[PDB]
Amino acid sequence: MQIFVKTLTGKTITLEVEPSDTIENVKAKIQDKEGIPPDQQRLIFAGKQLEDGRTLSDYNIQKESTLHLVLRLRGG
Amino acid sequence: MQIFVKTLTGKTITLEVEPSDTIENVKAKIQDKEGIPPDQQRLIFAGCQLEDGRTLSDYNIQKESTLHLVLRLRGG
Repeated sequence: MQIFVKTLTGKTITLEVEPSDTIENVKAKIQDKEGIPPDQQRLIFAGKQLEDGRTLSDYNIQKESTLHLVLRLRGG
Repeated sequence: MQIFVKTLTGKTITLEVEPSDTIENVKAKIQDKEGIPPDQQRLIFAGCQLEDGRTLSDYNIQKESTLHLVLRLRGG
């Protein structure tokens, strides 16, 4: 299924995901496409930060859902 | 100075802050106004999560800047 991943800075990523994908697996897909290390990524749905070991299914993420991506950078 | 704090769910909070305020002190102001515990709050500027012990000055937060607020909820 297609989901959108949007930064708060004006970039939309489209991903093909499975409902059984963990949030960490989605971060790996974002690294594959955009080169951002999973350790720096924080994914958000419905205003809440998502936990790495839960699945898209666990969070009721449906086709065409939008996740937001923000970074946790150690340097800044 | 005035800043905006916006959720990703359609709520804008206006705060009066000082540039020497820590990010934790801003979370305390959000708790005072909205009743959200600081421990659940994550504040974001320019697509990056902000660190509790740094100041608005440290992050170049200017008058009329917008921070985003997301929650880290242990249960959901």
